[PDB]
This record gives sequence, structure tokens and C-alpha cells, in this order.
Amino acid sequence: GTILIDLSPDDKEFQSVEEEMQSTVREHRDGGHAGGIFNRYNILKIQKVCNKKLWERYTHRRKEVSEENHNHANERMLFHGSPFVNAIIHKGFDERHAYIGGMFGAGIYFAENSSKSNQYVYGIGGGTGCPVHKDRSCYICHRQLLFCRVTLGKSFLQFSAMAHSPPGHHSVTGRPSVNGLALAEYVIYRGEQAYPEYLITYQIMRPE
Ligand SMILES: Cc1cccc2c(=O)[nH]c(-c3ccc(CN4CCCC4)cc3)cc12
Ligand SMILES: [Zn+2]
Repeated sequence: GTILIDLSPDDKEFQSVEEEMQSTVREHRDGGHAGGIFNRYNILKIQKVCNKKLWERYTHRRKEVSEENHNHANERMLFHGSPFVNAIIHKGFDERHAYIGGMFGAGIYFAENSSKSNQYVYGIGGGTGCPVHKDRSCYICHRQLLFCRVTLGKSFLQFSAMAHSPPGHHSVTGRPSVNGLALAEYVIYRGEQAYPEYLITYQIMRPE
């Protein structure tokens, strides 16, 4: 049921998505070990992901959460990186997309920083890097990230120096608590709480 519609670079939707990708790059504490060394991306393509069934699954859950939270879904647009992005766009998120060893328990993780999600495109800690060159900092191979609509509802705030949500909450927020420049990370424990809205194909760029 999934179709991918290419956005034109002249389209304001393309432009606002590219800006969120570019403007949320930061330096990482591993100096680029996991995701590579770069300050920006070369964006090759942005596709809209269209799946009626998966959309209806998202909006149904969004309505449940909202009615549990004074009519407030607390919906965000967040990045997700994974070796399985091509399964996600066809089948949606579910328990097999969870990060079992994540710092906030076995759930599905999303980032405000695009460069954080970039660290997981080739697997946990960047795995062994690109499949062609075995290079975590490959500047040639094409990478893909998702930019997703995510329902957080009432989020449990964890100050930070599938399982269940903490009782009375619909998600967990990982608040950066040492690195003053890092943006938040978020965890959901139900795959129906995210819809993978854009597929972004890119390369990381070598600093000049
Ligand atoms: C911890 C964290 C913070 C912020 C963003 C992300 C993210 O985008 N992906 C991931 C991530 C981690 C692992 C996996 C895939 N594992 C591979 C076997 C199934 C789960 C997929 C995505 C983690 C993450
Ligand atoms: Zn490569």
C-alpha cells in the first residue's frame, strides 16, 4: 500500500524539511566514530511516504492519546535512523523496530538532532559502516533517514547525564543534562504512535 512521491527542490515542503535536517546537525561526543565526520549533508531526494492504512493506524492512536491528555496529542516531527527504514515505510513501526539496549528501555527512539539519527543508519553505533566500503564515515554511499510524525502525549521527563511507558505516560523524553548543545531524544513504546512521513536520501559531506 505504500507509495513514495518525490518532492521537487523548488517545493516549499522540500525546503522546510531540508532546513530541519541541516540545521539540527551537531558535534557528537564520539568525534564522528558512529556517524562520520561532517557539518552538513548533500540532500539527494526527499519523498513523501503515503500509506492510507498506516496513516489511519496513526490517527486512531493519536485520538486515543489526545483524549487521555486534555485533547493534546503533543505531536512532534522527529528523525529516525535505522537499517530497517525500508521495512518501516511498508509495514509501519512495531516491536521489531525497538532498541532493546537503549538508555530508556526497549522502545522506538527518535531524535531532534538529525545527526543523532544518522549514527544508527548502519546499525547500533554505526555498526560496521556502509555495506560497500565498511566505512562509518563514508562520503560516497547514499544514506536514508526518516522524518516522522510522533505522538508523545504525556511524556515522562528523564534528565540524562517492547517495554511499557512509565505508568500514566505515553512516551519518555530524554533531556540532555551534560552536553549543553544536544537536543532531546524521545521514546515511544507503541509503533502506532509514529507515522514515517518523509524519506530523506542523502550523503554526509566531508568538511573542506
Ligand atoms: C538511541 C537513539 C536516540 C535517538 C535516535 C535514534 C534513532 O534514530 N535510531 C536508533 C536506533 C537504534 C537501533 C535500531 C535498530 N536495532 C537493530 C535491531 C533492531 C533495533 C534502530 C534505531 C536509536 C536512536
Ligand atoms: Zn561506502
